Amino acid sequence: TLQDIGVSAGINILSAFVFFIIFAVLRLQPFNDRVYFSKWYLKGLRSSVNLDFRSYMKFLNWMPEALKMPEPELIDHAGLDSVVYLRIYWLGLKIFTPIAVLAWAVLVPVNWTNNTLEMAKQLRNVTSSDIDKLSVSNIPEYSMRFWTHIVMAYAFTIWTCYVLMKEYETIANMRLQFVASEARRPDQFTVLVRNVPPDADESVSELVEHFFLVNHPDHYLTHQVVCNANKLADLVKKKKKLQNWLDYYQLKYARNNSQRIMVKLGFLGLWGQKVDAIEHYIAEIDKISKEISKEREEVVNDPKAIMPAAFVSFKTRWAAAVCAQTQQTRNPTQWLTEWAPEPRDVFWSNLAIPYVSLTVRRLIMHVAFFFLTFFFIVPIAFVQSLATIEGIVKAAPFLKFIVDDKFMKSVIQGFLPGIALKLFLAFLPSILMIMSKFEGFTSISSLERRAAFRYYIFNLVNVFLASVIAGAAFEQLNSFLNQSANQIPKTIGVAIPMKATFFITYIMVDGWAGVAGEILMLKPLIMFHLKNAFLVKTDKDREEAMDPGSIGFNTGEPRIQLYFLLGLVYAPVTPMLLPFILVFFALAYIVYRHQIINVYNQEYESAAAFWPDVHGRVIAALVISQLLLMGLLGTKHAALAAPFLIALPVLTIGFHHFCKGRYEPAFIRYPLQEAMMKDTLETAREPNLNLKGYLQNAYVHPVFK
Amino acid sequence: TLQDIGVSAGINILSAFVFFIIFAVLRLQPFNDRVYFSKWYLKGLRSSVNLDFRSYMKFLNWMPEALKMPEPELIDHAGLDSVVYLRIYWLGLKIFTPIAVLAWAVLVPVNWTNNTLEMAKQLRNVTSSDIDKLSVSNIPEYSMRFWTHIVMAYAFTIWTCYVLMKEYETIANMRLQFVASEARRPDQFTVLVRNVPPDADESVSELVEHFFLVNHPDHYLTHQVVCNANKLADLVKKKKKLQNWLDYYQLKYARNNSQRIMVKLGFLGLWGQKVDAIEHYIAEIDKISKEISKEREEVVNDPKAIMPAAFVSFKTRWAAAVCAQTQQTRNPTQWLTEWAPEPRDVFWSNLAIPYVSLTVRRLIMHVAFFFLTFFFIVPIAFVQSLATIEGIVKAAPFLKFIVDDKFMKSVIQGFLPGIALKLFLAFLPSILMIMSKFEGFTSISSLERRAAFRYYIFNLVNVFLASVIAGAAFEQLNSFLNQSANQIPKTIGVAIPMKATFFITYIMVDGWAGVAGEILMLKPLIMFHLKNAFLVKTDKDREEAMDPGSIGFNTGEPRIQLYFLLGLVYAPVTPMLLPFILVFFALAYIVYRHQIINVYNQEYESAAAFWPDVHGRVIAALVISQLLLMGLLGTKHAALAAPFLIALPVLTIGFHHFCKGRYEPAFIRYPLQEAMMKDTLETAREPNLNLKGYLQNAYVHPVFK
Ligand SMILES: CCCCCCCC/C=C\CCCCCCCC(=O)OC[C@H](COP(=O)(O)OCC[N+](C)(C)C)OC(=O)CCCCCCC/C=C\CCCCCCCC
Ligand SMILES: CCCCCCCC/C=C\CCCCCCCC(=O)OC[C@H](COP(=O)(O)OCC[N+](C)(C)C)OC(=O)CCCCCCC/C=C\CCCCCCCC
Ligand SMILES: CCCCCCCC/C=C\CCCCCCCC(=O)OC[C@H](COP(=O)(O)OCC[N+](C)(C)C)OC(=O)CCCCCCC/C=C\CCCCCCCC
Ligand SMILES: CCCCCCCC/C=C\CCCCCCCC(=O)OC[C@H](COP(=O)(O)OCC[N+](C)(C)C)OC(=O)CCCCCCC/C=C\CCCCCCCC
Ligand SMILES: CCCCCCCC/C=C\CCCCCCCC(=O)OC[C@H](COP(=O)(O)OCC[N+](C)(C)C)OC(=O)CCCCCCC/C=C\CCCCCCCC
Ligand SMILES: CCCCCCCC/C=C\CCCCCCCC(=O)OC[C@H](COP(=O)(O)OCC[N+](C)(C)C)OC(=O)CCCCCCC/C=C\CCCCCCCC
Repeated sequence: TLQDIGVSAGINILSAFVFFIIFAVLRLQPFNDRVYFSKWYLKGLRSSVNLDFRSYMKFLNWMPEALKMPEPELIDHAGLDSVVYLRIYWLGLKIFTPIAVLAWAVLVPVNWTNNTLEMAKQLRNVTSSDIDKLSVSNIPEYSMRFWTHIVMAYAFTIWTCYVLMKEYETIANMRLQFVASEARRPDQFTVLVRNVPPDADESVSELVEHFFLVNHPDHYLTHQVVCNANKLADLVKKKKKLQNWLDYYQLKYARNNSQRIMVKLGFLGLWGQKVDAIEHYIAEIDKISKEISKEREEVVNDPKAIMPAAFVSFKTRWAAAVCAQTQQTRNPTQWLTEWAPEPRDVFWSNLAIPYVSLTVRRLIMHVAFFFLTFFFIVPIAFVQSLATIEGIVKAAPFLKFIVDDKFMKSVIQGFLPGIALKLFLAFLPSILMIMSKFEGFTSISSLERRAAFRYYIFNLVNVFLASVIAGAAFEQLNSFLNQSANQIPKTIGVAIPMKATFFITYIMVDGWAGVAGEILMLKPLIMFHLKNAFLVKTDKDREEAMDPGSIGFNTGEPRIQLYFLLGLVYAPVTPMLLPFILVFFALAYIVYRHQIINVYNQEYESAAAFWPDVHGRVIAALVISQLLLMGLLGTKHAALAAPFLIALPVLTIGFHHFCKGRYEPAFIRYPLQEAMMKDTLETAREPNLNLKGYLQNAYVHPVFK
Repeated sequence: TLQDIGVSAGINILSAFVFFIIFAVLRLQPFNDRVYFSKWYLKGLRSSVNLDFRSYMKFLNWMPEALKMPEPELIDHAGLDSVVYLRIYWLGLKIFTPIAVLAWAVLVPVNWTNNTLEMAKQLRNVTSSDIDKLSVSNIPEYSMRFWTHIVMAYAFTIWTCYVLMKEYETIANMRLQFVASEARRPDQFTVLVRNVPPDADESVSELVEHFFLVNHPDHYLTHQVVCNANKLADLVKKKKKLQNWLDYYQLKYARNNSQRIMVKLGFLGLWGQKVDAIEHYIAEIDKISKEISKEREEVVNDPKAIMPAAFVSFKTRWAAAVCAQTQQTRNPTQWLTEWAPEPRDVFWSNLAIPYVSLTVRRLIMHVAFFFLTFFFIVPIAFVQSLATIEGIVKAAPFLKFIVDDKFMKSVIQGFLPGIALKLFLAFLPSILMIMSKFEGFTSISSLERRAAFRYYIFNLVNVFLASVIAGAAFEQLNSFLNQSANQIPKTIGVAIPMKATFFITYIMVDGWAGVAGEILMLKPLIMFHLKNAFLVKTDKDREEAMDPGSIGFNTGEPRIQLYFLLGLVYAPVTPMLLPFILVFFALAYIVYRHQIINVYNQEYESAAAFWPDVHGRVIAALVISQLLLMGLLGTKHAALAAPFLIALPVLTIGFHHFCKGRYEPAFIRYPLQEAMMKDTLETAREPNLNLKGYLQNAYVHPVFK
């Protein structure tokens, strides 16, 4: 089967190169913009017949320079978020190249010697033609060779810890080098104040003014109070639609006047009567502007519509950090102050939630997520069993009998049990985001981090265990509740080696296909070129998210974390996974890198704040691998193996706490020394400027233009 | 046995009143100071033949006024720490009086009806003469009466939560009312700075000056750097001994000149020669003062003896809170700043520990404490087995054979297996304190909190489980590792009801004897009246801790927490515990209260900072009780009981998180609004004062007078 696994790997990787070579269709085809190639439009890098000269690019024109770019240049090119979200793949490569080489060179000799040693079969074809069981399953039960495996785990853990520390430090520095060296972010001068207490007869702005004038003098440039502006929101959306229509009309008329074609409201007939179709639109523009002026200034100064919150902006980064990192009032749930996110980041929907409501919602949704993940299968199984092809017979399917069906469509109709499951798994990121938004979090970044954690846990349970143990998740939970605390590692560890090869197959299929497509799939082409004729036109109306808002940290960090888990679990047990997984990282660190160059924007941007999240998951996967190896070595009766492999997770958790205490605070909480240096430098560079004008207009709302 | 339990309770409570009546020996005996009665000496309330007129106090002269005192008066009398440490007993009373009355009035009827209902035996002696099994053990297996028990648990939990919230709020307010209304605490203006980084050629004081002048301007009154002054410490101790000797000599000479008795160094003979014994002592006083002046000023300004730390004192409470609650430098483990404890509180021994050393020590001692608690019995069993009466035979015990022994001493020689155990349990608070100090914590209060947590966990495991399950703790851990996760509650809950009566006996003996003695025991009299003739004299030389430094929060909070555990576990199962335990609380809330009046000082004083610790333990004990009740009701096959009693702990933990998020921050981290009001009031009251002189002398060291 070793020959078979080599051949299957070759076929899959050759299909990978085939997708990479159909990637060489762009820049030869007419209009040469299949991948939207946002490079000049990503951050407006220049925004605002074709028979010869092929020149045979041979994909050499993109392959090396995705590596040939300075890294600060990449940071300014895309942002610290995306550079770190590629440094995650680079990290994974750093974990699994030395582990791979050392694991092979030490285990595989020691591992594959049980039959005999120092023989003449090395030159024979039996060297590389037998079963691919040069894994821990080859060693007899009580042989001392198992000791080697033990030490390898230690080494691997230590090595992983090394990079996980070094890596961590690196990203920390980068975030700091991001905050100190940047150009005029309003969020550095602003603090979100939440849950101010009601007063008898005093406007909320009056409360905030008095409170932050008494308690934060010498500072407190200004403050913006928040409000529920729903009418203004729909009106400005209508204004944006009208603006798009007017721009389209003007462009068409300049392209072709058509003797002043006046067509409007022709669908309704008598309504509109198609008077002028130009003066009409400017009429709605003027009208909309009128009620926005009339009501925009009215909603701000009225009660029963001003929820308790504000974005207080200060005169100094030092002062803003001071107000953000302290608590103000005797009640720790009143006058909450936190570092204001980027104005783009803010989640304006959840700034009016009392503390008791927060706690209630968090408990409700923790229970709900538990019930979701552990009773994953019951409702979808029920509905799929209800959705039967024989039970769907009705008057309409009379023309849709088996006579015309089942030809090329029978695959989907027979795979419908998989269709319902795939439907739910496709909605799952959305369910996790909804459950995150319900428990108010106020910042898109925190929403994404919470959804990433929920997805990580759900993905762990379902994918990992349902791959390793029997089918249903709730019965698996019941069984694990009815096994000893010393039996769970034993059963999962003993089940690992047979699923080794299935995990090899999953790595190739899922990971390799994902990265191979990720350069360009059906989906981006079929959305963009269809939206070409669907929404407005080819590419105008820059109020749109067809170009991806952000490469998913919500979705995608959990997947590569799962691959971390596979790599760490199978390093001491069956190292045959360990080369294949490497290739995935390799290709990933290419594709997404090049992808980060060309087609991804930033929906928000918060200084790689998510990294401690990732680091915690890597430590968790490492501990899981150590526990499963301890269980497996417990099953295959060895020397004292439970003590070593149970003391190792303790050391891993201790190192995790060291990292969580040392480098982690730099990702949430802004040092005073850095603020003081930046403020002194800013005063030296620009000795005069009106900060008030630049500040008290960035945290109003997106609706208030 | 119900008659037997009533009689035993009567005997124990009558012995309690007998100890309370021998408590009526003071104030009739000559010199009437058996209990040292520190009331006038506790905080110097006035510091600096006897045949008729007995007047028959009849312990009515202390019994009511221990309740008849305003509570702010008590706070100023002893401190917020001790008032809260009595409010813990008051809390316990508030938990267990309504639970007691409602549990009796609802359960005991419903509980004791299984044989039949609406009978004529109520007037018969069988009403209150049978076995005391009107407990949950009386109800048949599948009877729906168990539902009642379920709801009771809910009610009890809810009620407990109620007080635990209300209580919590109350103490929070008190701490705030303590900090805002107080007279000139230096700690309110000072922040402990730790782990400053080394510099090439710059004194540590220079580093701190520059750092806090650049980053904390408009503030930073001064700073005190710390040092290792060991020689100065022993020299000043010798100075204190010499001062005591001189004071004793002067007092004796004034009492009796004895023709100028000149006796000194008479033990050595030729040494000293007893020249004058007065000019000699003033000579050592002058000499000691000389080298203290010479070396005290030299050790401060030299390297290799100044560890990285300082106590930076500011110009405003607002500024001090700002510096305490923020982080300064890019490295979160460098330039650590925390609210300075009281100068008395500071643990000067652990202000020079890098972060990596802290983490290493914490892991080492977490592992060590685990091994201590779970292998509690092995070494002491080994040493006791080695210490045999027959194996101790030697040349010395020739005169100490059985001929003269075993008469009245055979009890101890046969109880030696208990003697070794009791010895270890007596040293256990000291071991916990040592293990707390090893992991540097910088503040006596934090040392006490950590030791209290360690004692709580150890006490839980050993006392509780070894009372409920079989003997050895390590074999108990092995068994619990080899039982299912669904079997631990089952086994402990089923073991609860038979140990109910043993817990009744433990409550009377241990708790009642402890509170009964706690008014006055053998130990305080035999230490004080012996120290009368041992150390110096009756009561002079006020450099001594014979009067207790502090009523033990280190030791004693864990014990009454264990009693909380007993009360919460046995409310739905066997309510017969529940009156008896009440009495203990009652007597406790008297004795310690009166005790807090008369004989306890404050070794340190930090604004009842330990309360969230206590609240967390109460929530933990509540959850443990709910789990054990779920296990018991699982054993006695009832209606669906696992769901209700497993959803209840989730709600308990959620409420605990709500409390931990709302009221808890007020106990560690000083609000800015309160600081601003206090500073404005202080400026208004005293518009002029030199803060520098009052500040830069309180955080130097105790050695630098
Ligand atoms: C060309 C020279 C002669 C070739 C003779 C071949 C005869 C084959 C037999 C029947 C053909 C008609 C089949 C009718 C319905 C098929 C039922 C069926 O079983 O279908 C699926 C199968 C298997 O594929 P799958 O299940 O994995 O699904 C695709 C999934 N995915 C997109 C991810 C790759 O495939 C198929 O049937 C076969 C797929 C054939 C079509 C491929 C795509 C064609 C696109 C353009 C054709 C020209 C259009 C011009 C439009 C101009 C407008 C202005
Ligand atoms: C080259 C010479 C040979 C020429 C052939 C001539 C004779 C045969 C001609 C036609 C017979 C077609 C045979 C079967 C058609 C298959 C329909 C079908 O495959 O449907 C299901 C698929 C969706 O399932 P999926 O697994 O592929 O993607 C799931 C997700 N992913 C993206 C991950 C893969 O959807 C789809 O293919 C969308 C298909 C419809 C698109 C619009 C068509 C234009 C409007 C009307 C024309 C006829 C309408 C028929 C209505 C039925 C459409 C379903
Ligand atoms: C005879 C009886 C006729 C009855 C007439 C009834 C009236 C007409 C009614 C309906 C007809 C149209 C059916 C529309 C089907 C499209 C929807 C669909 O299909 O729902 C399956 C998936 C949906 O998306 P999702 O579940 O993945 O994610 C969803 C969520 N999210 C994005 C967050 C991850 O979509 C897919 O699978 C789509 C991929 C389909 C691939 C198969 C292609 C068809 C095969 C050959 C055609 C060859 C053309 C040659 C072209 C040359 C040009 C390059
Ligand atoms: C290739 C397409 C061919 C279209 C031919 C249409 C010919 C005329 C017949 C019907 C016209 C209505 C067509 C409706 C299907 C559109 C195809 C489709 O791809 O749908 C896409 C939608 C959107 O996808 P999204 O959730 O990811 O974006 C929302 C969330 N965001 C923004 C974050 C991404 O997905 C959905 O709604 C659910 C998926 C679609 C399920 C369709 C069920 C149709 C069955 C019976 C007919 C029902 C009434 C039909 C008439 C209605 C209009 C009058
Ligand atoms: C009637 C009026 C319009 C009707 C409605 C049309 C609406 C549909 C529009 C778009 C949707 C689908 C486009 C997909 C067609 C491309 C096919 C392709 O991607 O092929 C790849 C596969 C490779 O084989 P496999 O191992 O995956 O086995 C088959 C899969 N399994 C293993 C599961 C059985 O081959 C195959 O599909 C098997 C087919 C035989 C080999 C290729 C046939 C020639 C293909 C295209 C002709 C040129 C098109 C020019 C126009 C382009 C402009 C759009
Ligand atoms: C000449 C011969 C005649 C032949 C006749 C047939 C020819 C074809 C006819 C028409 C083709 C029109 C082509 C355009 C189609 C566009 C498809 C589309 O636009 O796809 C995407 C949209 C999502 O919007 P967006 O992200 O682009 O907006 C952006 C969000 N912004 C505004 C905030 C930026 O998808 C959506 O429309 C949302 C729909 C989601 C569906 C979920 C399932 C709903 C559940 C039950 C429905 C049951 C049926 C009853 C329906 C009653 C109400 C109609």
